[PDB]
Formats: sequence, C-alpha cells, structure tokens
Amino acid sequence: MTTNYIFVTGGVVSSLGKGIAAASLAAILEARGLNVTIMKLDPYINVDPGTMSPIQHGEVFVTEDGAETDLDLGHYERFIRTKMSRRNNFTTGRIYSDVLRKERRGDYLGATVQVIPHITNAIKERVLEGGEGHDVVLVEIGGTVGDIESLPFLEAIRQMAVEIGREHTLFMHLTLVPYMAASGEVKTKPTQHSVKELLSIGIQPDILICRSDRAVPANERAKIALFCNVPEKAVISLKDVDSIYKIPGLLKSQGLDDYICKRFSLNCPEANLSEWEQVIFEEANPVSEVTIGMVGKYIELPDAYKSVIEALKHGGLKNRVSVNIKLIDSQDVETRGVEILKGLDAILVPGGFGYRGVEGMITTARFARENNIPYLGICLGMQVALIDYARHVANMENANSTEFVPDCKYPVVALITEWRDENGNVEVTMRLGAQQCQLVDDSLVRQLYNAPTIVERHRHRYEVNNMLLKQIEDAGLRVAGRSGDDQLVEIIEVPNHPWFVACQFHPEFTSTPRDGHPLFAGFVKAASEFQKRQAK
Amino acid sequence: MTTNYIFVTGGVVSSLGKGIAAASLAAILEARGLNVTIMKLDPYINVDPGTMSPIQHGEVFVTEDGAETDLDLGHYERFIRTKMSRRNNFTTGRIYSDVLRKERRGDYLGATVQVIPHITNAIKERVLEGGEGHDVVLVEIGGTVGDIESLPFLEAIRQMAVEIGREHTLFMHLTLVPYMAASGEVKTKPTQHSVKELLSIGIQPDILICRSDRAVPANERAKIALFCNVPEKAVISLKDVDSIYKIPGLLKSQGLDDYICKRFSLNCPEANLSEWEQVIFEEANPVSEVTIGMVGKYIELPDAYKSVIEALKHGGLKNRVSVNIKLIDSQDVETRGVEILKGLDAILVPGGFGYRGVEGMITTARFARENNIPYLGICLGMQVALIDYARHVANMENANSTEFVPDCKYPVVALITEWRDENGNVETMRLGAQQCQLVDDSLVRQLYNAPTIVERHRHRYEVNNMLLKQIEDAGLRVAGRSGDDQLVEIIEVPNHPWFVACQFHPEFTSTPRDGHPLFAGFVKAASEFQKRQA
Amino acid sequence: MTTNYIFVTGGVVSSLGKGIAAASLAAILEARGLNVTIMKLDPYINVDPGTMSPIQHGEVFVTEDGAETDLDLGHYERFIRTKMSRRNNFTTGRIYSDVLRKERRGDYLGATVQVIPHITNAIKERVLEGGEGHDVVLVEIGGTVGDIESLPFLEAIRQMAVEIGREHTLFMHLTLVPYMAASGEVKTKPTQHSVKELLSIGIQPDILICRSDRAVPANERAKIALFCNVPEKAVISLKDVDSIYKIPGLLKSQGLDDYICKRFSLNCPEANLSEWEQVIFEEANPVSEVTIGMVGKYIELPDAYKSVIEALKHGGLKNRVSVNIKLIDSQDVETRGVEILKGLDAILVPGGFGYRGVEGMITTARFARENNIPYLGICLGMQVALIDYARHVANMENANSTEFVPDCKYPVVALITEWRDENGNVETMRLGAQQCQLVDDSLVRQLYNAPTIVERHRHRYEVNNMLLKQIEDAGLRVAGRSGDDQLVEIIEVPNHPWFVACQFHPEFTSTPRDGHPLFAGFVKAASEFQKRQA
Ligand SMILES: [Mg+2]
Ligand SMILES: [Mg+2]
Ligand SMILES: [Mg+2]
Ligand SMILES: [Mg+2]
Ligand SMILES: [Mg+2]
Ligand SMILES: [Mg+2]
Repeated sequence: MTTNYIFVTGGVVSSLGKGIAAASLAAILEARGLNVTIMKLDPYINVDPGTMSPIQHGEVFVTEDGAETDLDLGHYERFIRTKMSRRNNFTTGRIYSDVLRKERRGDYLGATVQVIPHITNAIKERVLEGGEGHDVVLVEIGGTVGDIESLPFLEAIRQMAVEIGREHTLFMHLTLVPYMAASGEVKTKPTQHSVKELLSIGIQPDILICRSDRAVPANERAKIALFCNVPEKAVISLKDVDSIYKIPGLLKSQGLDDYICKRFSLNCPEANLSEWEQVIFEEANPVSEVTIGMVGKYIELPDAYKSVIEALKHGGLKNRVSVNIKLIDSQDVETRGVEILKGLDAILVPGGFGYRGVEGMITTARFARENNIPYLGICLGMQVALIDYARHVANMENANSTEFVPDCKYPVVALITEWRDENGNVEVTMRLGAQQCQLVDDSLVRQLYNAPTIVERHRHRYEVNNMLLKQIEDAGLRVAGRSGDDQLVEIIEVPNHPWFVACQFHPEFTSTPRDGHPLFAGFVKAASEFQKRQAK
Repeated sequence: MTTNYIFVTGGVVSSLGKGIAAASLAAILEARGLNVTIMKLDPYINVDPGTMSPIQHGEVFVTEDGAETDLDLGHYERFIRTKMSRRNNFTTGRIYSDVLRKERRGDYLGATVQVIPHITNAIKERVLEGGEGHDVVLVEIGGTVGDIESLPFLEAIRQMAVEIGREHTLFMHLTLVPYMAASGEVKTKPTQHSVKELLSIGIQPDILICRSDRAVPANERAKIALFCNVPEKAVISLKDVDSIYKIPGLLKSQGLDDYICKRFSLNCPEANLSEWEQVIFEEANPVSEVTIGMVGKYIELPDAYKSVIEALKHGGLKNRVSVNIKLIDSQDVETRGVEILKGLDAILVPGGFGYRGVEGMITTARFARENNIPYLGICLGMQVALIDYARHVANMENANSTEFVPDCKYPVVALITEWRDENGNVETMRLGAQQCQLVDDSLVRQLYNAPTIVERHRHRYEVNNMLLKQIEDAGLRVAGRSGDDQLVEIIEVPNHPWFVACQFHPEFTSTPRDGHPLFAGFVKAASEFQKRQA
Repeated sequence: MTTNYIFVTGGVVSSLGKGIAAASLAAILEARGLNVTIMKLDPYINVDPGTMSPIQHGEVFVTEDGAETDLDLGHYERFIRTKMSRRNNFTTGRIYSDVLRKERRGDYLGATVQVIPHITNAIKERVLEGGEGHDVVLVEIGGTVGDIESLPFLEAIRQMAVEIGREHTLFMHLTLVPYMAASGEVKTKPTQHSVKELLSIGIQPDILICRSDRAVPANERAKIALFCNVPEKAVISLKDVDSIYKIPGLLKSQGLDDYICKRFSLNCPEANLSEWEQVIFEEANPVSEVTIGMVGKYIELPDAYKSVIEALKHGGLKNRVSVNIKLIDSQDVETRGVEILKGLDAILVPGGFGYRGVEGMITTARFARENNIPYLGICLGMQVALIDYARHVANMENANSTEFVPDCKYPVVALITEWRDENGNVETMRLGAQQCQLVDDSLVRQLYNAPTIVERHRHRYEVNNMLLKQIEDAGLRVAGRSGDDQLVEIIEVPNHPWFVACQFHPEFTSTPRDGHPLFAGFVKAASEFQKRQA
C-alpha cells in the first residue's frame, strides 16, 4: 500500500470551497473502499487555532484527541469516516516553532538554518507523518497560490512530488472562473494566470477544479486544458450548488475519481454514492418546517458556529423537518427585551467566552424554560441555564460563574479550584477532547442516546460547582449525565418542560449528515412538536 | 499647455468596460472646460481594423477622416466632443509594419532593430502625436495586463512616464473585484495579483478602478489602498450600473477628477454634469414604448451594431419613448417569411456586406413599405430598398446589385464602373465624412433642417444612375446626393408614413446628448404608428 | 526517424559562447553517426541579416543556397558536415513580416492576429521545416532568457516540447557561473535566478551548461543540480578553453551525448573524436611561425572577419605553422604608408564594401606584388589588385571600380551593365555557391587539383571584360572564370612567389578538419618566405 498524495491548492480567490471539495473527493474515494485521509496546512504564524478569534477564524474545531483546530477538520469528519487527530492540521508557526527549538538545542549543528531545507524538511516530516498508512492522502494547502505565506508549503509539496514521483502524487488546483454580465461570458484568464504561478515555482497542476456561477462549458474547459494549464480531460467544473451533499456526485459525474484511480493505479470498485443520495433526498423532501433561534454573542461570523448549524440541519434531516435557523444576539435580548425570541419553535444557546452577551443568554434560557419552549444549550449555554434556575428557581440570589463575577455569593459555575460555598466554604483545568460520560437512568438523554455511556468532545474550564449542586437539584433541576473522577456534571435537564437539555460538551462535533446526532434529532423533533401544538 | 497623460490599463479579466470608463472620465474633465482627447492602443497584429470580423470585433467605427477603427472610438465620441482621427487608434501590427518598412529603407543604418527601443520608440511617437496639445490625453491600453500581447505598449508608456515625470503622468488601472455569494464577501486578491503584474513590469499604478457587481466598500478599499497596492484615495469603486450615462456622475462623486486635476495641477471649475443628468432623467422617464425590429445578418454578436443600437436608444431619449429593439435575422425572413415582421412599430435595416440574408432584407423593405411600417435603411439597408422599390414597382425583373449578381440586366446597385444598363448599355471606396445635399422638398430636408449635411461613409456599391430615372419615374424620391457625380445618398417613399434610406452611417454621429435627426424622426414615427395601430 | 529536438538557450549574460557549444555538441552526435542539424533563431526585427553592420553583427555568413546569415552558421559549418540553408537561420522580423503579409492576403479571415498563436505558430512551422528528417536538431535561441525580445521563440519551443513530449525534446540552457576572487568561490545564484526565469515562462531545463573561467566543481554542481535547478547529472561544466577544438571532447568526457542519446533512445556507437584529436594535436605542435598581415577597413570588430581568421588558422594547422595575424587598417597605409607593411611574411586583403580604405588596399596589393610578398585577396581584395595591376603595369591612369569612381575612363571593376571602356565604348548580385572553372596552367589549378571548383559568392562589381585583355597583355593571369558570361573569378601574378586573388569567399568553405587549398597554399608560402627572408 504505497501511500498516494493529492495536494489541494486554490488559486485566484480564497473562499473557493476547497475544504469542502477535498472533503467531497475524499468521500467518493472512501465510497470506493479506499483508506483515505485529509490534512490541513494553515499558512499562519499562530501556533494553534485554539487562540484564533471566532470572528475572523470561525469556530475552533476540536478533535477526539483534544487538538484545537481549523474548522475544515469539521468538514473532513462530516464527509469521511476517518477520525481527525492533531496530525491532521498544522500551521506555518508551529513549524517555525519547531525548527526554532531543534535549533536552539543543537540539532542543526552550528549549520545555518534556512527556509530550505530546514523549514521545508519540517513540513514534509509532518505531511508524511499524517499520511502514514493510508491509501490516499489529501493535502489541503491553505491560503492562495500566490501569497508568500504559502511559499514554504508549496515548495515542500513540490519536493515531495519529485521525490515520490508522478505515480503517487497529484496536484489538484482550484480556480475562480467569473461569469461576466458585461462579457455575458466565461473568463478563463484568471485560471491561466493562476496556473502560471504554479509553474513559476515548480508546480504543474495535474487537475483543475473550475469554480463558477454555473457549470463551465466544455468549450471553456477545453480552452483551459490546453490554454496554458496543459491538463488533459482533468479539467473539472464545480458549479455553485444548493447543497454540499451533491458535490461528491457532481465530481463523480465528471470522472474525477476515475482519473485519480488510474493515475494512482488503483484498481477499485465504482463509487456507490447511496448514502449521499439518501441525504440529498431526505433534505429535498421535508415534511414540516420549524424555526429555531440560535442565541449567542458571535453572530457577525456565522462560521463561528459552523458545526452547530450543520448539526441543526442534520437533526432536520433525521426528522424530515426543514429547519429555519434564526441567528440572535445574546445582547439585544438583554437590551431589546424578549420580543426578539418570540416566534421560535425552539432555542439554542451555543458556546463562547467572556461575560459579554451572557446576561441576555441567561434571559433566553429563562424565557425558554418559562415558556415551555424547547431549549438546547451547549457549554456556555448550559451554564447560562444552570444559572437562571439557580437564580429564578432557587435561592442562588445573584447566581453566576466566576468567569464573569469572580466574587459572587453564588458561584454555581466556576473552576474546580475555585469551588466555594455561599458562605465561602470549601473542599477537602482545560477539558479538551473526547471524553466518556455516564448517563443518568431515567433521563431524557439516556433515552435519546439509548446507551448508559457516551463519548463526547470537550473544550472548557469552568465546571458546575458541586458545592452548590444539591441546592439547585432540590429546586427541581436534574442531573442527566456525569463524568466520573470528580463526578463532574455534564448534562442537566429541567423536569417539567417539553424538551429541555443542556450539556457541557459539544455534541455538534459528532454530528454528521449521514448519521445525525441523537441530541439534535431530539431537539428538532421537539421543535416540530412544539410547532404542531402551537397552532393545533 | 504641458500635455498630461492618463494611462488606462486593465487587469484580471478583459471586458471590464475600460473603454466606457475612460470615456466617462474624459466626459468629466471636458465638463470642467478641459481640452481632452482619448486614444485606443490595440495589441493585435492586424494592421487595419477594417479587416476584422464583427464576430470577433464587433462594428467597424468610422472616423471623420475615413479611418476605420475599433468600436471604442464610437464610445469616445459619444462622451466627449473632441473628434477622433486615424491617429486615435493603432495596433501592434501597424507598429511593426512601420518599423519593418523603415528598416527596409535603411533608416536604421545596419543597426540591430529591436523591440526596445525601436518598437517602443515607435509607440511613444504615436502617443505624443495623438496627445499633441491637449490638456489631458487618455491613453487606453487594450488587452489584459500580464499578457504577452501588450508588453510593448506597457514598456513604452513606462518610459513616457519616466521621461515625462509624475507631474503630467498618471496610471489608471481597472480591475475585477469579485463577489463571493458564499462568504458574502468581496475578493481583493485578484487586484493585488494584478497590481503586482504591473510592478513586475516596472509600473506602479496611481489609481484603481474597482469593478464589482456592487459598490466596493471603503473597507475592502482601504485594504486595497494599501495592502498590496500602494495608491492613496485613488481607489475608486465602479459598480455595475444600469445606464452608462450614470458613470461620469458616479466617478465624479468619488472625486476622481479632483484627484486628477490636483495631480496635474489643473485649476478648473467643477464638472458641470447637467447634460448627463438630463439624459439620465429622460432615459428613466419614458412616456411610451415601442418595438423596432432590427433586421440583419450579423445579428448574432450585438457589438456588431453597437452604434446603431446606441442611436436608436438616443432616438428614444429625444422622444421620451422606450425603444424595444427586436434583433431579427434576415435569413429567417427568407426562411419563415414576413410572419416574423409581425409586431413591429418600425423596421430598421442596417448596413453590412455579404449576399447572405440580402434577400431576407429586400423582403423586409417591401413588407415595411407595403404595410406602411416606418422604415429606416442604412447603406445596405438602402440598397436592399432600391431593389424592392425598383422591382415590385418599376417592374424591373430581379433588380439587383452587382455585388451579389454581377449578371443582372437590372443592376441598380454597383460600382460606378460596372455601371451599365438593361440593354448592357454604358456611359474606389467611400470612407469618412462627406457633404451631402438635401433635396428641397424632402422629409429628410425638414428633419435636418438644412440644405447640406455631413455624414460618414463606408461603402463601394452605388445607385446606378443609369437606372435612377426609371425608379424615380416609378414614384421613388431622391432625397439627397453626394454632389459631383451627384451620387444618390438618400431616397424616400412618398406614400409612406415614414420611409427613409441613406448611404452614409447616420449612427456614427448620434450622441446621447444631441441625438440624431434621422433616428429622432424615425423613433417618433414608430411611436405614432404604435398608437394609431390600435 | 522521429525527429529529436534540443532547444539551446542562454541565461545571465550574452556571449557565453552558445553557438560554439551547440556546434560542439552537434559535432559529438555526428561523430556517433547521427544525422544532425542546427538552426539559429535570432530575436531581432531585421528581416535579413544581410543588411546589418559588422560593427554590430560581425561577418555576414553566406550559405550554399545564397542565404545571408548570422555568423553562427559559420560555426555550425566548421563543426558538422551538414550543410546550412536559408532555413537554418531566421529572425523575429522575418516572422512578423511573414504574418503581416499572410494577414494582408486574408489568410486569417478577419480573425484577430496575435502573438499567440499566429506568431508562435509561424515559428513552430519554421522549426519543423528545418529539422525535417534528421535524428537530432539543435535549435539555438538567440538572445538572453529574461528579455522581452526572445519571448515568442521561448513560447513556441515550449509548445513544441509540450506537443512533442519529453521523449524527443530536451532543453539545454547555458549560464554564467562567476568566480569570486574574494571568497575564492563560485557563484551559482545567477544560474538559479536564470533557471527561475525559464520557469516563470513555463520551461524547465533538462541540462545545464555551466560556463566559468575554470571548471565548475562537483560540489557547486550537485548544488545546482538540485537546489534551485532540478536537473539530473545534466549539470555540465564548460570552462574557458584555449581551443574550441577541445570542446567536443570536454563535453564528451562529461557524458553529455550519452545523456542525450539515452533520453532520445538513440542506440549508437561511441563518439569517434579522432579528427578533433588530430586538430588539437596539430594546433599545439606548430613547427614554425609566421606573421600574416590582414589589411582592411572593418578591422575594428574582429568578428567582422570571423571566417577569414578561422581559415588562416586552419592554414596553419595544415602546415604546422603558427599563424600570427596582424590586423592592419588600410587607412593607415593611406595615412602612414607601406611603412606598416614592414614585417609580414604574407598579406591578406579581405572583402568588404565602402570606398573607405580602398586606396590603402590597392597600395598594399602593389606593395605585396612589388616586394614579392605572398598575397591573397578575397573579393574586394581581388578587385583592389586588378586595379594596382592594371594601373602600375598596364599603365591605365587611375584604373578603378565604378563602385567608387563611376566616372573613370579606366574602370576594370563594375557591373556588367556599366561595362564601358576608356573610349566610353560599350557592348543583379552574386550570392551562394557557384561553379567556377580553373584555368589549366594555373597555380590555383594545382592547389585545388581540379578542373572545376565550387565557391561562395557575395558581390556585385565585376571584372570589366572590355578591359581584361589589356591587363592580360600587361602580364596578368586569369586563373578562373564563372562560365557563361565567363566572368573572371581568379587572377594570378606570374613573377610572384605566391599571388592569388579570387572573387568568391574561400573562407566560407574552410574547415579545421579539412582545411582549404587556397589558405593552405597561402600559409605554406608565408612560411617559405619567412625562412628565405633570413
Ligand atoms: Mg479550506
Ligand atoms: Mg488557512
Ligand atoms: Mg476597451
Ligand atoms: Mg484591443
Ligand atoms: Mg550564438
Ligand atoms: Mg541572435
């Protein structure tokens, strides 16, 4: 099993759908029984995305193993079965980070450390390390062919190709092909110029995925093929679709996989896109429609909630419900009232950090609870839910979490190390990654999940204060799931509501269009049910 | 009078509307009382545009001086009052052609002839020659930056700038700023890559014209302004508009002219855009509408009849009528018959060459003439009508133009030389502006409200004077003539609401601001018809 | 017979000796029994090299077929046996000139003519035409990579390679590898930058010829091989040698041909360089030496007489004499007189045009003739002698060539047409190979050991036959003639040790391997003289 590489680059413009296109291609190949993987090389100095701001960067994906990563890894997982690890994503800064240590520590032997080969060498090592024992490895180069930031990545993959050879390496480049209103036509120039840059640095693309408003007409394609470029019938059209679930099919329709298998000398069964057609079908044929309110502090960048939004969609798939997501700002709530929340068949409070929109969230939770509106809260969203209750259904006077009010009488949520009493009494940090969790017999989730135990992914520090727990419990609230050790609280549920659950983890990083998510499926169904009784 | 030069280039993709944008800028400057001109440098080996196909290039504009040029000079002309000459358009081929010959006549003295400096020197010569004593000269460079084709032009203007200095030189570069439905955002990378191709060539742009499908936001702009670009507040947004007549105003609103004037140290009044405003108003507030059928052969590529279409639009303006142009292929008249002609308030038969739909046209002329439908025929459209007339009225069995049936007995159209008769009895090309005399009791005389007019020519075949009288007798009216050989220019059909046909190309003189008497009159009639006919 | 193409380009600087290096490689391949040719693509607008000045370009080589070409074809010819035709050299100007005309005759059908594909198509056509059925074709691209001038040629060959594929195409790129007296080391950066300019243009070199003043060390090489370059062991060192005759061996030692043959899948015997070895030996082991004065006008740029110099060198080879060429300006003969001629064992008066030193020459001829100094005159050098002879012996007051004094009474040199007499009595250009008949009792007859020979021509002015007999009578010998008009080709001076003068350019046929009878004979004599004269 000689490992084969597909280096995926984009030209002309950013935001071309490269992540998704690699994902889709990976999907097809897997559908052919191949052992496939994908990796993301991010051309930025930040050592890890775990510090990038959601606005700008988008959401911070979390792998099983706790790596904080680029959201593209989210796309990968929702398209292929291979699990992502830290090995699947690295940035220009971690490389440098690396090379700078080895240096300042000898390794180089007073030799002069340069981009080439020291940096490039470091890139290859990591690329190999992640391709390690896969039939096909998709290497997605972030940024745009043409930026400097890209340079070292491109040079490294160039080196690889030479080394490894045409028989186990391919270059897949993505270009924009604008449609002209004025021209009333297809502009191929930009692709030519892009391919031109590849050549300028040693790279001759083997495949071209042409992104356009609409399908790129053979004639145009035929032009590109030869037009500079120089590919054969490996010029692919990637029109704008209304559903990403259709991409694997479109690419297949065009022979991309075949081209790829031949080149790689991969003898293998024809791709069966049944699951994808299924997903498409379901999506195309909803029965009912709901409107869900997503109440958070980062709505400027919807990509800040990428995984949630996809999860909601999946939940809809599993119920034949067309979900209408209405993005709402924690703030306005605690500003514009509560009349913004009205008209939601359901309400979701995602994660985030601060204290910023936090008050409006607490509110939202209360509104949901009080108005028997199905509510689902992730992390922050659980916390803001622990509160409202603590506050409104118990004593917990000004109930809060030390993230916001370090000195509260009632710190129902806060670092374990900070666990104190209402009387300041006391007892005798970053949770990242997949973690087992024990569900409470007789709980909603225990039913939804249909298992005693589950594994979910975390990304948090502030825990439920066990010190003020029973106090909230006895107020009626219920603990649905825990995480042994310190038995930390993972899931809570409010007993006298139609559908009210909250968890510490990010159920969203486990949802997929093909298999859904028990929690989201439930939530969505409930939303439906709610819609149904509100009028009938 | 130190001449000032504005070098206009384009990046990313072709078709950014660079010609119109240059025209519009010229329009502002002119509206500030400046003496302005514009020139088109086409990076193509064809020596003379007058040989290229419309499929590819679209209409052949004709200047006053008879030069055959790129359609862009038509745009220039519809935006500024400066007239175009053969000196406002030239190609790579002309340059090489020039150098080759100069070289063959030993002007170079055994020295090595090279792109640099021979070709570039030749280009510079032409530029200066064309900008000769104007306050501002806009030099539009054809082609797309980054291509091989335009290299010489770019090197040449680089030198000029360097020679002339930044006090009288500016580079204005158009670029595509795509819109991502996805991210819902605007991509400035292409601009950056494009701007960098200039640098690689030694040019650093002074102004950027950012073309998008919507306005480019100050955000995306200041980014451009600096990031990879380096211009001041010379980052201009040029969104897709619904009327090119809005452009000068749009550019003026963003201060382009001020920046321009400022750099060139031009102290002049603010741009008075009143005429443009009027045009804009008239266009937006039609009081009625019509459907004018445009019956021809190159009907496929629109640009083929750029100027005609524009002149019909101007006709609307003048009459506050909304003109619906129905592009009709003459072969289908041939094919399916006058069935297609049904539903028009007017019929226009344009010029062109190639027997092709020629029969399809004659028919149309007839149709129009026989159904009292207002008609306008230009050149071929006039010939096509002489025929119909001659035929169906003068009874001249298969009257024709030698151009298509040299053996015709009855050939009312033909070179002055081939001029024979039905009895075989007997006894170069027209280009550019020609005085023509209007006949005293003509419709056309009224419209133009003048004894003599000046129009543009581009034809060989003529009204066989040896047969004229026959048709005259048969009722036809000679509305105008050349003068000397007293060649027939215009003809009229008396028992008609509105039937005019001329040899010249009236469309080359139409302007949105001042319109055109024929077109005006023709549109009016189309209206009248419309109404009546209901 | 799938033709194989070797694209030869150059980077960093011009004058890397690219022509010689291509020739030498061709020489190896040929020595392996391959059918090989070479062509010169000159990126200059001059249509015909036959109009460029030597100041700039050096001698005008003349092919068998009469084509006037770049001196490089002379190099080609001195290294391979394949003969050159007009098809082995062409310029940018020829290409454009071709396209222009094709375009004017509507071959393009109104389509846009552009650099790509029209010009590039034209180039490809010529290349294929020139490589037509040879096993290997070396295509030398003139100019320096990275310049604008050579763009088209580079794009064209890029296409070919792409079209033809790597099985029959190779790119060979010459580059400068400077030596730093400082660090005492060798700089490979320029190679890298140069190699990268190719990439930017879409070409990735297969072989690098590293030119230095000393051999490039395996060290600096493997670095090149990979670092920024990417070729295999196609990194060749080409140090400055003392004899170009060593080159094929030097290249062969590094395995260039094997690599070449290998890539092209050519199965052929090892390069037999015996002839080269001999040449090398002869050159290194002269047994005596001489000083031959080369008396002329363009005396300044050496390359002006490339072939002559080479043929004199070959003369040495054949006689194991070391030839000391004394470049003597004819105006100084004019200026300072025969004083300068002192110290020569022989006198050579080359060809050329321009009255200039013409008098300086006639003198020389005389001097040589009157001091029994072996002489050789080519073309002008022959004319210059007819004169002297005619004059100082036939007593023809100021005999001359109309070329300089059209009004001369006594004009022994002139166009067949101007052919008059002293009494005014009476009754295009020669280029390329011409049969000439050798006179039975001539020296020249012995030397060539043949009745008829073939030589190359490049002249207009001729031996005025109406005056011949006079000079014949005065003692002069007609050693050879054209044939038909029985034009005088060669003349001899009987009371002389060695005095020959021909119209043709013997130098165009000289070769280091096979030498040249005239030159051989002439050098021999110079030796003899030398000795005697002491
Ligand atoms: Mg991506
Ligand atoms: Mg990235
Ligand atoms: Mg234009
Ligand atoms: Mg153009
Ligand atoms: Mg050379
Ligand atoms: Mg050259």
